Amino acid sequence: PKSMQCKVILLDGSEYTCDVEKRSRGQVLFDKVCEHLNLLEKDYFGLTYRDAENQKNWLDPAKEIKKQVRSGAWHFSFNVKFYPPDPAQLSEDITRYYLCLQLRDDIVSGRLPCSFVTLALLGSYTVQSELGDYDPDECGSDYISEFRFAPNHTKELEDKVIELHKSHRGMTPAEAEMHFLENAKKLSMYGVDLHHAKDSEGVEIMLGVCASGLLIYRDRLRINRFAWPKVLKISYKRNNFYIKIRPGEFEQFESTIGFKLPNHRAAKRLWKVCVEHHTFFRLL
Ligand SMILES: CC(=O)Nc1ccccc1O
Repeated sequence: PKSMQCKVILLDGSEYTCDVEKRSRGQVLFDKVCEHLNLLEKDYFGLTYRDAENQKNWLDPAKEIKKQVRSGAWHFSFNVKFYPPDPAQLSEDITRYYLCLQLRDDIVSGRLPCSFVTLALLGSYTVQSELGDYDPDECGSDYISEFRFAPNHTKELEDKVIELHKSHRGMTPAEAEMHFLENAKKLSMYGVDLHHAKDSEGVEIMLGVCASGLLIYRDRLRINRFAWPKVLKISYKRNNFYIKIRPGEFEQFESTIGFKLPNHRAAKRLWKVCVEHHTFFRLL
């Protein structure tokens, strides 16, 4: 029974290596990673791989790994797939811990924009969780943390993390992680998966996929939001992605909004992430 080596980048940046039979479905590898992580609330998470075009794809747990990675290396990342709108309702602290690690990467990467004060507050909770109570011994007037807090670090930000860290004395790691999440969950791009697209007129837009629904980021002055309930049907054809928006009370017919994606694979990927979010956040 021939087995393939799998390498998984974990949310703390470490590498997990295991073997699965070469015809294994994605669920097999995911179960091994989740067991390694002592993770029970697995429904929020998944594995990503980089395709032949170098795009992030979700590993479908129901299909063969080899029919997804195809010509590519069996190299994966462990990631949050469905960001819970209310992390306080997760049953386990260890779930909230992995969600914090993902969000720290979302922030450092610039995928999750954040004001100066929120960067410092989030950073202060991470430090409290990771190091415990503020200690002046490790912190002189010139201190710079090993922790990555932001896409661009400044001495002012490092100072503000320390000032807020001082206020968290006696906070336990679970407590600091919960505070981190109560702040992060409110950010306007929390849990938003962004896709480049063009509207029916050829104007460059971004489509965002999240728990609440679909966002079309057009102008800055113009952001259209379609709650999942308002979305009747999702479809793709060639390079195009279509949503069917319900009739408002007393209107005879649904409206169709069409988008042009860069290529057919980008359209299918957007379609699948929308279907999965629609299903997940219809049940939650
Ligand atoms: C942006 C926001 O706060 N909520 C939201 C997002 C997408 C669709 C409908 C919505 O209500």
